[PDB]
Amino acid sequence: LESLHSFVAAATKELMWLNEKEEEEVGFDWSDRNTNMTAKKESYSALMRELELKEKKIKELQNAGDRLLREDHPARPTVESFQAALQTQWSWMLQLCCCIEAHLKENAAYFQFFSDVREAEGQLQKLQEALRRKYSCDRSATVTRLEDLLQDAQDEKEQLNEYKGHLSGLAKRAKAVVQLKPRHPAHPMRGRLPLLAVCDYKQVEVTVHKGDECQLVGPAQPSHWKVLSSEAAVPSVCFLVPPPNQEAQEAVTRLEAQHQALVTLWHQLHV
Ligand SMILES: [Ca+2]
Repeated sequence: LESLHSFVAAATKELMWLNEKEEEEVGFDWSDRNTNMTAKKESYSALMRELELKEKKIKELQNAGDRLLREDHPARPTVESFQAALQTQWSWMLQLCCCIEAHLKENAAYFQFFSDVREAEGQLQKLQEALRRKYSCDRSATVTRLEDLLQDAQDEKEQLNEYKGHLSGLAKRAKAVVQLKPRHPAHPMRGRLPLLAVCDYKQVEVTVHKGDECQLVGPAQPSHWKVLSSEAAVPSVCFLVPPPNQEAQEAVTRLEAQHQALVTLWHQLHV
């Protein structure tokens, strides 16, 4: 009857919406290439608001279904089926949200870290340039000599020390930066990758729990990875590629070496 048809109709609309959002989030680019983290943050926030309202509608639908179940239909089976589909997709939606939380956090941190690395190397280049001017340019004119006398080398040395400390801070931060490059399908695998599960995934072949430590095996169908918990194909969004990021750590080491060279140069010029 009209009662049932309205239920099936309404449940189909909600299932359409959820399936739409799922396809958006699964096939989302959480890799090196995608930089617009602020836009993702805004979008995600908006999705959240949509879900807070949607919760009420879906709870209403579940109730409407339960009502229909009291009077045994020949349509009971497909009603129970739709009820289960709503519960399942609804929960999986929230789990996808857990993935978004984790990815926004770690990814924002990744971009921020590398930006800070660029900022630091910049200032080291400025320093090197200054020193090169001290030992290359003509210090003959009395103006230049007076400038040197007016210059506090001890203050320059304290600047250098402070910078050593900053660099140490960066080295520490690099030990916790995730891997974003190994997420793109255009990445060469020279071995298996460590994966950290950031949500609950649940199916016949495999069940993944939040925090489960897994191994990446290789690309499956778009947006999916064949991984090892039991081996199976899971949506790439369920996983962080945890530290260590060797690019990051080696970057900070490169900085420390360049800085040590500059300090040595400074001491050679001043003592
Ligand atoms: Ca001086």
